[PDB]
Amino acid sequence: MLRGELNNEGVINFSHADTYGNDSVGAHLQNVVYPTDAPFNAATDGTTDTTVAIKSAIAHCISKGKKLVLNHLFMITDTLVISDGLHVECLTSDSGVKSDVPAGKFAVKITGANSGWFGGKILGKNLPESTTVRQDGVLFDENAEYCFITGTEVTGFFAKGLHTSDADGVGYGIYDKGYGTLISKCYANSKFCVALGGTEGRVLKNRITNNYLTSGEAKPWSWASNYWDGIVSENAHRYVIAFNDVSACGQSGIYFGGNGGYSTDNIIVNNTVYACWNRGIDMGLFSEKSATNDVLRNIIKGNNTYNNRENNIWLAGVSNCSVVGNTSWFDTNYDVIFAGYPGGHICISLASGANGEACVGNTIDSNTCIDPRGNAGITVPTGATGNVFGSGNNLSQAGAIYIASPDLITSNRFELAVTGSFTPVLLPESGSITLSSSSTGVFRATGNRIDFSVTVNVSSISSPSGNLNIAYLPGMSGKTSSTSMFIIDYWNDLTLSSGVIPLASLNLENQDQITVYRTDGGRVLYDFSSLMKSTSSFILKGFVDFN
Amino acid sequence: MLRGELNNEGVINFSHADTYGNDSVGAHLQNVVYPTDAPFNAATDGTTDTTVAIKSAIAHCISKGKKLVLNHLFMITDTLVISDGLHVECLTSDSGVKSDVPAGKFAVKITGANSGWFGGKILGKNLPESTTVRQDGVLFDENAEYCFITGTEVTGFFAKGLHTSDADGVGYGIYDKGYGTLISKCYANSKFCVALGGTEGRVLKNRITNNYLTSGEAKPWSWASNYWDGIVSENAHRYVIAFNDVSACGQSGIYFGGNGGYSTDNIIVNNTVYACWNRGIDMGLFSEKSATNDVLRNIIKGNNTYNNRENNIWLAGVSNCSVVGNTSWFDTNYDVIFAGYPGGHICISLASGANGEACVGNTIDSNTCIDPRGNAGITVPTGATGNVFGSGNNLSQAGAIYIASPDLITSNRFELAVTGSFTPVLLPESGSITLSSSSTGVFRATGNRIDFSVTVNVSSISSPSGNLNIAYLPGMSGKTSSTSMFIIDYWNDLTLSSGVIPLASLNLENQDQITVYRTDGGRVLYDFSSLMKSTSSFILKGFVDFN
Amino acid sequence: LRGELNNEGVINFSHADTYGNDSVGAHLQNVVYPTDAPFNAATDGTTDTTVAIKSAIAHCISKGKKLVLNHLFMITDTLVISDGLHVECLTSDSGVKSDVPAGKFAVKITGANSGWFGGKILGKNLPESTTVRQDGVLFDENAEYCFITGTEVTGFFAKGLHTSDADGVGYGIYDKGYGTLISKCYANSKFCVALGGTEGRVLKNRITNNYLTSGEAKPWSWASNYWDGIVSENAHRYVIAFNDVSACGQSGIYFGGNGGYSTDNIIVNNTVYACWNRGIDMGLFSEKSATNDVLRNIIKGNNTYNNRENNIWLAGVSNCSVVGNTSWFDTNYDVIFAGYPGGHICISLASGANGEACVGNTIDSNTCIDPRGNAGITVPTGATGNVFGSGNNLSQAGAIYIASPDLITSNRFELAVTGSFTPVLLPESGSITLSSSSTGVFRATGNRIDFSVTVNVSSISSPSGNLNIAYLPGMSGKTSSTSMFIIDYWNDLTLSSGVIPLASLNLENQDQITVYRTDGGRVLYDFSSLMKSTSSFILKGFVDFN
Ligand SMILES: C[C@@H]1O[C@@H](O)[C@H](O)[C@H](O)[C@H]1O[C@@H]1O[C@H](CO[C@H]2O[C@H](CO)[C@H](O)[C@H](O[C@@H]3O[C@@H](C)[C@H](O[C@@H]4O[C@H](CO[C@H]5O[C@H](CO)[C@H](O)[C@H](O)[C@H]5O)[C@@H](O)[C@H](O)[C@@H]4O)[C@@H](O)[C@H]3O)[C@H]2O)[C@@H](O)[C@H](O)[C@@H]1O
Ligand SMILES: C[C@@H]1O[C@@H](O)[C@H](O)[C@H](O)[C@H]1O[C@@H]1O[C@H](CO[C@H]2O[C@H](CO)[C@H](O)[C@H](O[C@@H]3O[C@@H](C)[C@H](O[C@@H]4O[C@H](CO[C@H]5O[C@H](CO)[C@H](O)[C@H](O)[C@H]5O)[C@@H](O)[C@H](O)[C@@H]4O)[C@@H](O)[C@H]3O)[C@H]2O)[C@@H](O)[C@H](O)[C@@H]1O
Ligand SMILES: C[C@@H]1O[C@@H](O)[C@H](O)[C@H](O)[C@H]1O[C@@H]1O[C@H](CO[C@H]2O[C@H](CO)[C@H](O)[C@H](O[C@@H]3O[C@@H](C)[C@H](O[C@@H]4O[C@H](CO[C@H]5O[C@H](CO)[C@H](O)[C@H](O)[C@H]5O)[C@@H](O)[C@H](O)[C@@H]4O)[C@@H](O)[C@H]3O)[C@H]2O)[C@@H](O)[C@H](O)[C@@H]1O
Repeated sequence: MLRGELNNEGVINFSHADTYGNDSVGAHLQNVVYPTDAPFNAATDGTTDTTVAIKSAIAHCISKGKKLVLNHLFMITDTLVISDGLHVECLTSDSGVKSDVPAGKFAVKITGANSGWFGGKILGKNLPESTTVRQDGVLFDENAEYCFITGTEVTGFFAKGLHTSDADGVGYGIYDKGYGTLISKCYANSKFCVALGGTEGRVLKNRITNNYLTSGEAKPWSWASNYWDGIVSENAHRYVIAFNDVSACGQSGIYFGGNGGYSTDNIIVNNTVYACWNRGIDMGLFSEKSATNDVLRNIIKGNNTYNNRENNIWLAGVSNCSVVGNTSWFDTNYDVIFAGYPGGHICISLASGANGEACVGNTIDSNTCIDPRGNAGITVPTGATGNVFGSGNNLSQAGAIYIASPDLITSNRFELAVTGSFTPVLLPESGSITLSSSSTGVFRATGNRIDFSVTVNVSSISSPSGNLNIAYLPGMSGKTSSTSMFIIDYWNDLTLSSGVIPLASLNLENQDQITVYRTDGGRVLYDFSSLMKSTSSFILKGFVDFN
Repeated sequence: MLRGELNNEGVINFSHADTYGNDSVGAHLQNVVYPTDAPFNAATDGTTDTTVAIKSAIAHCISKGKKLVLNHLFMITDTLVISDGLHVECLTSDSGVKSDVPAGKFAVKITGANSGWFGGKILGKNLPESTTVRQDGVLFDENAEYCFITGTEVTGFFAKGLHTSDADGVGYGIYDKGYGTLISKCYANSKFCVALGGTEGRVLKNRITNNYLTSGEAKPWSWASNYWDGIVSENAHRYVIAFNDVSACGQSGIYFGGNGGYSTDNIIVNNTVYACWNRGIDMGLFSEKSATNDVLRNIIKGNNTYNNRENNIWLAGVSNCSVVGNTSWFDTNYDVIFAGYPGGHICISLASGANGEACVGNTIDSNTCIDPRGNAGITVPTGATGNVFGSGNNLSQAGAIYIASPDLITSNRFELAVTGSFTPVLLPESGSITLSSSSTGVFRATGNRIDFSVTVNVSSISSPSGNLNIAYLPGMSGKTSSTSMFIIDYWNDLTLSSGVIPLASLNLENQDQITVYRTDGGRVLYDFSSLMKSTSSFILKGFVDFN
Repeated sequence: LRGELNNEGVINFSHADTYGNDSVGAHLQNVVYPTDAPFNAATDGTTDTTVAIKSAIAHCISKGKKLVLNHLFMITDTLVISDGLHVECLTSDSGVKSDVPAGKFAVKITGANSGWFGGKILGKNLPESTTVRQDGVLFDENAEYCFITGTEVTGFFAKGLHTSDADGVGYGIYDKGYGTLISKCYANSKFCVALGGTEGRVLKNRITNNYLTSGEAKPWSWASNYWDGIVSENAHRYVIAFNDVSACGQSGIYFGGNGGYSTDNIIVNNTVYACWNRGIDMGLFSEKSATNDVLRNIIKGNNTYNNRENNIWLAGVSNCSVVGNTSWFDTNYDVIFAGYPGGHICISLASGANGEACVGNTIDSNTCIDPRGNAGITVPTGATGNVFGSGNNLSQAGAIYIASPDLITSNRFELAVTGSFTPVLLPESGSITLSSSSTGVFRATGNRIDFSVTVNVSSISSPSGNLNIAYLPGMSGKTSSTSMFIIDYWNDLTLSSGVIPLASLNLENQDQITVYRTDGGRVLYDFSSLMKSTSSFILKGFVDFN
């Protein structure tokens, strides 16, 4: 009669296990599955284990192609596997899971095509002081394709002391090994907040920090800490990391290596990155370079990076990477939050890799560096080649660009100018000339042109005769030149007839020398060394355009 | 039996106030709450005040941890407060609230952690001509944390005439004083469409206009207008504002101050900003600079800005800001939409602040400026220091960069070149030498190099003798150089022995003077003044690398 | 009780019946499934459900309700989403499968704030078929701030070109609307996405038609079922950002230019690769007009690589910027394009197809990588007003290539260009002939050209009077603010003691340098008659040009 009909329509004894006809209420209801509904019957107290109920709800929802909505904060003790394009929706910002999952496994694993998680919380025990507790939050595994997590708070996954393998528990908040994984509008806060090891991910609009600063964990930092990087990337390819707020991390805010990883073609744009205990944006080789360990072709653009202890933007042994349009700065809050533990405090730094590998083919342009201590807003190490340092960089409010060696001026391109000095010597064809130490050389590199001023003051001679070159022009050794232009505009105490004047021209066999010579009517003569006394001076000016 | 059971299960007399067992149909339905359900029983006629019913629903959803969904457009007359992580979901794009909330309060105030509003509409009275009505739309308050409003039409909040305090009703569409607020995929149209006073907000992919151009409000614009900025920002920190379509505003498209405001570290990228009655993108100090009033370290990058009346991109008294890779332009639609009311029509302008504050340490590179009237693509005022104008800037389809005074070329760095002229004079060690007005000087500054050419045509003399200097080199007063090179490639009517040639070298004491001298065999002599007749001429050429 | 359970939607539940607000029935009427009464859509995925789904659509619009598609539903005519309706797919497997015929779309979206979340919109997917022609999702001219998000749109093809849109075109998603949002989608069809509206936003999509793995026979031709990832004509104020665009049968992202007036678009932070034409492609194929041009587009921060016929390509465009992009190749190029070589240039400027010049474009701060050592950037004859910035890094590719030395003064190369010329001498009377050993070198940096000239006479014919060296590349018809030349070497000239050669730019003919000499406290312009058949000198200096 009526009671029988109501049961037939899931109006009473409503279970998701039952078949109802499509015009029934029971059927309409079976489109949305709560784990509290029958036959899953999840607890709602948040203390009793719900792992079994939720796994069944998952598996049902996959089987019948229905939607899963988690309507409480549910305690679990084993990994939940979100697969087969199943979407876990959280009813509110307080729903999700709380994880007593054991070390060695994740709270949640997302895999398959187009699976993911909306909203809520995925919470670990949050005991960073504990010497036993080791957990991991969310994994997108190697099979994840266009999977996602959006709007979710993933916190409290720590693991004190470094793992030896993944089986130990690592302390990942979110670890992505998938293809095309979207992580957006999430809050992630764990030993390693977000770890990237996949391809074509998008990490957009997230808040990322493990708040080392306020943690209470004794300084100094060391490998035993429960507070590492905001983002840590190894074998990460073609990620975009945009619009994130990354601060106060135990190590670096956004890191790519370079340490058993081959990380290439990532784009890091329009992020704020600050107050980190290591580097802000950190691209670096710590393992030695190989076909399977490198950092290449990454674009760092339009970010605002400041007060990061050991440099805001740090490139070590990386190649073909671009740092364009970023504002990198410090203020006296640096001295407060890092009191006792002073860092390098550099806006933008290039350095060799751990095993000596050069920065090659990197492009640094249009950045605004502010360093009120006057540290060099950009630093360049010995060994670096093929890098371009554009003139659109503004270091007026920092120290000028610092280069570790003068040979860098011809082995890279400094459009942002570089100035230095050198001690000139003279090379007569025979005999010797010795120069007073009043004698100076100055040089400025601007792109592929170098300007030179050389003041030569002889202190003594010994039987100098024949041709004469000045030496040695910084950068120019083993280099050639398309054009060059030199004059002598002052001299004293030379043995010259009247209407004989000196002439100067780059030595085309050794283009780090300038040959000095003299007129003689309708020709010139290369006898200048015999016209020199122990009291002679001259001053030479000009420039070279090198190749 | 059956009646008593269906009542126990929520199948009849369904209410969210009842307790039901978890396998009941009632428990299932209670996961989602419509204010039309018992015990809220909101009116659906769109005309009856529902404030009380909706607030009950909201307090219930907070108490019990359930989803709220507005299923109609709902009249209200007091502020709805969305707190405690509650999300308001609008069932369709027609759902939401219509506000008759009175002056001094908002329609919707959002606060706490992870609270927000999806979809639908939030409509003011939309009476911009009214001299009485005053309303405010959505507020995120000082305790809002990672709250959001996404996908929502917020319109019609107006207030004719300026407010004296917030109590008066201001005419904000959306006003964010929160931390980490998201505003995305909204349409905001109100007197101040969007106001920013918080930290780490994300204003993404919105449509922003109060449609001044078609409003019918009588011109000229004045302080009494009901149409002000699209985005108005005071005390805004670490915002990213990206992908917005911003236009036709009564004042500026996107503005930061500087007028009761300490606005720093914001990123404005990839927006389109056009047809505004003040400026496109506007950063300036209207009130005096202080530790609590300033605009610092903002990034303006990749934007398309056009046909804004009083300039596309405007920087006034601001420091350490950048303007990189923007396309800024005008066409003949300027004079249609602004007929009768010409404004600056500059693509990128720097200015002093209102109280004369200098633009310091700004970076302008890689921008394309198109001005078919030939107005300077970029304008630099007197007082600006530490700024860098890159050579990546393309002003070929506009006027060339205009500087207010020549001394700017050595207090800033113009890689984008600046060319001018000056009248040379001769300073003899003794007597006087007077130049014809045919004598010319020209300088071109490129980065920290200035090239010069001077033509010296003497008109008279008065007992000249001793050394000679040409003066004064533009920009070079009180400056020093690391290298330079000058020659004299033409002379006429001078008192020179056979083989004696003129030499020229920068005065190292006063480095805006070029010392002119000549050869005497194996030394040189500084007696050029006396070698000079009243008909003497020479031409000097060279460059100075200044520090 | 049964009468009340009927009156409260607890029994015979239908969206047609009216219930009061406290009823269960009312609560359920907020969310509409087409499988619910009175629509009763089939669930087998093979029965046609058009009538059922359209009825549901009109209903949800009529009553202001939410429509959720809870299965994959076969259709045979266009579903029209209007009046602010959001279609919401219950899961990633729900949606529609289209056997709609040629000349119409599976789903059409229109009016204000209408859209589609999630699921699939799936075509016949028969790209080998010489009959089947379909189109996927249209936003028409009346779409206003509509959207599709979260959706897989695939399998819409049409072998052979259409004559009109009524033939069926092979579009995946086609946007003709204002302020359209296409995001988090997967689009894979003949033309994966097509753009012809205004102020659209195309964000974080995956876009490809997988030509490389298609098995369609090469070479490519107009008969192919694999064209562009993004095709734009009459496209204004789009942002295209965060997309993975790859392996397309024509270009990854294309604006024209071919019956299209496309302006003020921003293309940023996309990855673009392995396409069979160009990566990012902006050009005029039809002739330039007031309704056919491509203007003021921004290309910025992209990573483009191994695109067969050039990574970034501008042809006859104006006011466009290419800034901070990373453009590169590697040896995989030779693998995926074996038997079909292309240009293999990272960034190239060309004329439009009817000879139109690239005007007023901006190239700066790009990193180009080419192991073949092809020119990172190529500039054609005719280009005017372009600025190539010194922030570009080509150290790992070949240096910038210009087709003609004229370019150095009609554009601004801050990225320096070096070249050479044969000098001649131009004596006031007679003739001096130079050895072929004579050389002329130039480098242009900005609006400065630096020159080295070695002049080596081989024979004379009674020369006299003034002397000019000519012709300085680029300087024909130009003027200069400043110049500086010296002569630092000479042999075998007829010069008295204390007479040296001077040189200065010829101010009447500013591609010439006047050579002359000292004579006490004046100079004399008599140098031609001081030369012999074995005379030599070398001239150096620079011109700043206006
Ligand atoms: C700075 C001054 O400014 C003006 O006054 C003048 O220009 C003046 O000349 C000038 O001084 C010169 O500055 C040079 C040094 O520049 C500074 O910049 C460099 C980088 O270019 C350093 O940052 C330097 O700091 C010191 O050296 C570093 C190495 C120390 O940090 C340690 O780094 C370790 C390596 O780890 C990292 O690298 C790997 C890849 O290999 C991964 O990416 C990692 O993620 C990354 O962290 C790290 O393991 C250790 O724990 C340390 O953090 C740093 O402590 C400090 O000692 C900085 O001062 C100088 O060369 C010249 O001599 C002048 O002094
Ligand atoms: C431009 C031409 O190009 C070629 O032909 C040649 O190079 C030629 O030399 C050249 O001319 C010269 O260029 C200068 C012209 O300057 C133009 O650029 C400046 C800025 O650099 C101005 O835009 C100028 O316009 C005038 O001056 C401004 C100030 C007037 O606007 C008023 O501004 C008030 C303040 O408000 C704003 O500022 C505050 C902060 O202080 C906040 O940010 C606000 O939000 C912001 O709106 C405002 O209250 C008033 O209502 C006005 O809007 C403007 O009306 C106009 O008077 C423009 O011409 C010149 O220096 C030189 O003499 C040659 O003319
Ligand atoms: C490359 C070397 O590098 C260093 O070693 C040295 O510097 C050395 O000098 C150097 O050589 C020089 O390279 C010059 C440039 O050559 C290459 O770059 C150009 C562009 O700058 C070309 O890509 C060139 O390839 C040829 O010419 C093009 C036109 C051919 O492609 C065809 O394009 C047709 C039109 O379609 C396109 O344009 C329209 C707009 O009109 C739309 O945008 C379309 O979407 C777009 O596809 C197309 O229909 C046809 O199917 C073709 O694809 C190409 O086939 C090829 O012939 C490339 O080699 C060089 O000029 C100089 O001679 C030196 O050799």
